[PDB]
Amino acid sequence: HWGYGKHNGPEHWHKDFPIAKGERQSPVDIDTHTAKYDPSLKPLSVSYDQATSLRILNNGHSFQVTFDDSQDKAVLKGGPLDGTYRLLQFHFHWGSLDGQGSEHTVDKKKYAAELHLVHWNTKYGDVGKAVQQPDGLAVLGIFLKVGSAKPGLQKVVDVLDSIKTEGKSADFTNFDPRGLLPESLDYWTYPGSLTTPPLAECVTWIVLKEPISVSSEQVLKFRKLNFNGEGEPEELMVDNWRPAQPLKNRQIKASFK
Ligand SMILES: [N]S(=O)(=O)[C][C][C][C+2]123B4[B@@]15[B@]16B7[B@]89B1[C+]651B5[B@]8([B@@]512)B7493
Ligand SMILES: [Zn+2]
Repeated sequence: HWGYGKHNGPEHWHKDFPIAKGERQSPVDIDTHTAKYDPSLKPLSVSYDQATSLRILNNGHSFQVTFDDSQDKAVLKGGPLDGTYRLLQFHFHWGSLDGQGSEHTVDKKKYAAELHLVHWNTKYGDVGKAVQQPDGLAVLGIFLKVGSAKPGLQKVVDVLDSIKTEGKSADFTNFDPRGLLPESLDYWTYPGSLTTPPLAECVTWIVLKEPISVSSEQVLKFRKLNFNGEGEPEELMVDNWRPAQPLKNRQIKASFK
């Protein structure tokens, strides 16, 4: 089964998922000087006031916080998008040390981690149908740098000891994802893919320019998670990021000058 190690990591994924070598794979390097400002792009609309978090889960590749997506309670609209996208979950990618961990890069710079808020287009009715469509998903990507603590992340950090190993989950109600967002919604956007198997080419990427700051103590708690199940040899959940993929025939657009 796939992972992030030497014998099952990103360089192997194309054998089970041949679209890994496709025309619109993610992540990519964002070359800031080449991205074109597009004055036709709209401000992004993030409407998270009625969000309902359900559970926190260690899936053996990241941890995720899952939301109720049975109604339009936490939705993304506007920006580059047509129609309405429901929040399903958020998760992170991070490194073994602070100089790597992000999936997207900015002028080849790697951040310590990257937050992904995963949304699906309501016009396809469920996420399984949405992944089969070129405009099925919108993923909001936010970079994390290490410095001051992010207060709105601490509730997440404090329960990670209860989901150490693959399989494990816990109740995680009343969590407000607005506390994870930077000041500015200035963004880059391009057509791409899921960054994990099945690597489906179904995502409109929206990558915020402004990182959030988290503390060293917060990120160290991410690095105590395990890729393994309880009882199996202990392998730290670190370096769970796919490297930048070829841009090929795509344009990255900027919402800002
Ligand atoms: N890094 S990423 O591109 O946000 C992929 C996150 C993982 C996903 B599998 B879990 B499963 B498959 B689609 B579906 C859900 B939707 B993403 B969430 B992909
Ligand atoms: Zn992701």
